Amino acid sequence: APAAVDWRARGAVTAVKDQGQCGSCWAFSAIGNVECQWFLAGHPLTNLSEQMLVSCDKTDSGCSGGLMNNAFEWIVQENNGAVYTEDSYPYASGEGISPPCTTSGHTVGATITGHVELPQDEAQIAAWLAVNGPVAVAVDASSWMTYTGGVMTSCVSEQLDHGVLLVGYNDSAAVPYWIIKNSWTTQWGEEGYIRIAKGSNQCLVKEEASSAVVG
Ligand SMILES: *CC(=O)[C@H](C)NC(=O)[C@H](CCCNC(N)N)NC(=O)OCc1ccccc1
Repeated sequence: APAAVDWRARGAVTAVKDQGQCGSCWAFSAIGNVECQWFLAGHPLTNLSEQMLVSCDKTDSGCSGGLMNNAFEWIVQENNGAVYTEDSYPYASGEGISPPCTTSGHTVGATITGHVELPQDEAQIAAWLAVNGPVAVAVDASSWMTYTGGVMTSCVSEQLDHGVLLVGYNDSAAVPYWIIKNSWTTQWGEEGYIRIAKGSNQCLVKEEASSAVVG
């Protein structure tokens, strides 16, 4: 809070998951952010369900993509603020199809009351993150299929196409960076994670930053 913050070292982040063939990155970003926010509201870290959004959120488009802000407003406005546990509504997409929504046989693992959209400014996004926790962001991920590790320092920044989770930053590094949780298993990047240079809107990281609010 300045200097460096890694929310992984504060027990606030669940393991890296796998979206597979589904275009559900939006749901991973939105849920990942909720999981962290719920913990930080003084609740035990619980794995929550992306499948609930992919199959039940009809404000977005399942395996064809969607937006984290729409998912946040669907939870509040349509699902009474409920977020089911991953355990009671396990990921069933992956082959690239979303089975139909089942409205019962699930347990509420978390509830949100709304969401805030953060300024398009990295210094301000970092200020909020430092105190309030992980933020969901949209990024141009064009370069990311060849990311093997290290802090990227140069990234194609032409079109926002992927949703991810910002879990920290370190401005004490030789090149300050952001640390991002991705959803392409642990086999990609630094054990599922990516580090990009902070301060130059790499991969357009400041353009659509938002977060769920609990309580
Ligand atoms: C990461 C993915 O899995 C896929 C296939 N794409 C999406 O989820 C993108 C991510 C966000 C990209 N661009 C932004 N400006 N945020 N979503 C997408 O393009 O969603 C579109 C959409 C819009 C309105 C209603 C339904 C769907």
